[PDB]
Order: sequence, then C-alpha cells, then structure tokens
Amino acid sequence: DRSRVFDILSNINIGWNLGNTLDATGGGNSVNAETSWGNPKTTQEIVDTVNDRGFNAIRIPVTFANHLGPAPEYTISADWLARVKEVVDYAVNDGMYIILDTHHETNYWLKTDPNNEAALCEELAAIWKQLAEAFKDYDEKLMFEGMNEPRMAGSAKEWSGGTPAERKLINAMNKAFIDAVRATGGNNADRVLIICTYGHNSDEPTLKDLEIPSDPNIAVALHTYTPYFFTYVADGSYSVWNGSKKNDITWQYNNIKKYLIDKGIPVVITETGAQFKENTEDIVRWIGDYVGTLDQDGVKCFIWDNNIYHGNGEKFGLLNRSLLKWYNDDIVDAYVNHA
Ligand SMILES: OC[C@H]1O[C@@H](O)[C@H](O)[C@@H](O)[C@@H]1O
Ligand SMILES: [Mg+2]
Repeated sequence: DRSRVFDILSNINIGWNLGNTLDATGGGNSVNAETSWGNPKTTQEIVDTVNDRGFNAIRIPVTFANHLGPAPEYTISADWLARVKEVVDYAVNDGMYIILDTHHETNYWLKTDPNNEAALCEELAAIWKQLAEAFKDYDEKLMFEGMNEPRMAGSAKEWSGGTPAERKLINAMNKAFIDAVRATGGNNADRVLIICTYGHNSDEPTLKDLEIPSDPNIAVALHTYTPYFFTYVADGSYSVWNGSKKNDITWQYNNIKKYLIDKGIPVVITETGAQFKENTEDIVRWIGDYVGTLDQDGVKCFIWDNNIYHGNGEKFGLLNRSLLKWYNDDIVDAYVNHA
C-alpha cells in the first residue's frame, strides 16, 4: 500500500520549476552561483507570484558539486546550504508542496560508469545525509528527488535510457539515496522520496529495468517533454499543434501505465513544457492534450521555467521574475486551469 503518497500528491494542482537558478553552475564555491546564468536572486515575492497564479507546488533544482568539500565528507559549504534553506523556506511560508533535488551533478561527479559504483553511491549518500539532516523538521509537503537525469554525458545512449549495465547502477543509486535519507530519522522516516530512471527517460526498455523499492513512501520521476520535436528546437522540429501527434504522448503514457500506474506506483513528471515558438494557440492545444492525458489517472507535473522568453536560449520562460508578471498569460492559464 502506497496510498499515503497518492494523497499528498493529489493536493497538487500543478507544479513549477525554479530553473537556471540554484542549479546554475557558475560562480564557483559562492552563493553568487544562483545569479550566474542571468537570473535575479530569488525572493519571497517571486515564489508568492508563482503560488498565487495556481502553481501550488514548486521544484527547486540545485547543483551542489562546486559547493562541496573534498571526499569522503563532501561537506556542503555552510553559506550555500543556508541559501538553499532560504529558498525552500519561501515555499514553506506559503504552505506549498516542494521538491528539492540534486541537479547538474552530471556535469561533475555523477557520471554513470558501472565500474565506479561505490564512489557514486557514496557521494550521493554523503550529500543527501547532510541535506536530510538540514531539513529533518520539515513537514510532509517537502519532498526529496535524489538525482536529476543521471547519465553519462556524451555516451551514445545518453538520451535513450543508457545501457542495461547503467540501468542497474541507477537502481543501486536510488537505494543509496533512499537508504541515506531514512537513516537520518525524524520526518525523513516517511518523507516522500522521488527516485528516477536513467536520464529521466520513459522508454519501455528503461521502465522495464527499473527496480521498485519496497519503501512505501516513494515515487517515480520522469521527464516527458513529449513530443520532443514540438517542445524543443532542432532539425525536424515544428511549432504547429493540431492533434495529429497526440498519439506520441498517448503511446508513451500507456507504457507508463503498463509499468508503474497500473501497479499502484506513484508517478510524477518533475519536468515538462514547450519552448515558445511564437505559437501561443498551439502550445495551449498541446497543454490540453498533454496534461489532460496525465489527469486521466491524477498524475501531476512540474513545468520547466528558466526565465528565458525574449532573449537567446531555450525559451521555457513563463514568469518574468524581474517584473513579477507572466510572459504569456494564455499559456499559463492553460496550465493552472488544467482541471
Ligand atoms: O530527458 C529529457 C530531455 O530530452 C532529451 O531528448 C533532450 O535532448 C534533453 O535536453 C532533455 O533534458
Ligand atoms: Mg513522523
């Protein structure tokens, strides 16, 4: 029975990622990392704005690598941990649901080499031990997500679920994460812990090899910017949504039902969204087909938002953080009013 997790998740309307912020990897071992990718320092006001609009759940991606001491302690620099707590505290002050993760560790130490299983498991656990300790008293609305898109950068199957050997390693790393957090006790004994697949990939071979922990207070995170060629800019990509490609979403979703939902396993889409391609009416139609598919079984999602809309980059921005106004209210309405 995993129904405690379903109840907590059912309270979520829809989620929102504080992208390109604490996950940013500039600034070295300094709090300035937060602003290194061009975003302003996060404020209570910014989180309020997100909450007020209808995003009552927030994902806080964080890259710790450059703020860690040497092995084996990997002590998180006091200043950084304090700042991460401040930003989490903004959401807590608004009674929001929260995901805290480790993010671009994949740029540094989190390279999924099966020959290096021990060093990977131990660093992950050492980091999560310190995080769990820091947030020991935080209530059940705070959730932990162990890893973000864990993979080997540059490998052939980086974005197609990796190799079968790597998928075993991900299962070991999931257990290490869970094991480390539960051992801190307090509210972490039954806190919702979100595990993931290799690269957060949701292909059938990826899901088939996913080992499910017996721990009843866990959920499976996936990333589904589906279809890729609508959501991202690339050779072959498009900005029109008429519903002819809805089959891609449904076909993928049926596999998720096959391997997780219909086995009573809680599932969360911790990242999704569509880059703005001057196609407001199309994105609104995609949201209806994509989010409406998730709503069939009450699966929740968190929208990726990096604060990029006008300038260069992946245009996942929705909230203009400097003005506290939304870049595109038609798209945002479709999200918050999905039910
Ligand atoms: O896992 C989700 C992802 O889909 C991939 O196809 C993209 O190349 C990645 O940039 C993205 O993070
Ligand atoms: Mg308790």
